[PDB]
Amino acid sequence: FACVECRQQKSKCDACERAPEPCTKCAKKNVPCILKRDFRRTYKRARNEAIEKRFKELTRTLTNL
Amino acid sequence: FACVECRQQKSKCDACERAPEPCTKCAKKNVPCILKRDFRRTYKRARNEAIEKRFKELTRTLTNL
DNA sequence: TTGCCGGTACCGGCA
DNA sequence: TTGCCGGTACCGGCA
Ligand SMILES: [Zn+2]
Ligand SMILES: [Zn+2]
Ligand SMILES: [Zn+2]
Ligand SMILES: [Zn+2]
Repeated sequence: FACVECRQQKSKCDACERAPEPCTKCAKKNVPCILKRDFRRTYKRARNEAIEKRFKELTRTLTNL
Repeated sequence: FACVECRQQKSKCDACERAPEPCTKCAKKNVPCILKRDFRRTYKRARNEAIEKRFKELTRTLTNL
């Protein structure tokens, strides 16, 4: 299937192929090419966007309590 | 100089040139091509990264107070 | 102080 | 339930 990272960037991951050797892209990056079949990319943008929104209110809370 | 957005993505902005008409890239995007000579791109990545770190502690605070 | 290139990081969709 | 292309969004640096 796809190495976590490649799954993250939805980029062609060539694991199975290039044997025990970590995924190619994970080369250039030189990172732990993990294989968690049950992994699903994080939607960074949207995510952090939520984060910031949340973190906001909290302050506006401190604007009171 | 450079339209805020182009400044944001550090991308060639062609304002002065293409007259009163909003910057080109700001076309594809169709956004308010503002010109705030005193603007400086936000470092999204690094930024939000700080945010998250901060927002974290706060919770670990709530893990007490 | 400030413009942009050359190169990743991300992602919306389309299989 | 997923692999990935095609197209932005971001940025580290080098002027
Ligand atoms: Zn891979
Ligand atoms: Zn890999
Ligand atoms: Zn522009
Ligand atoms: Zn513009």
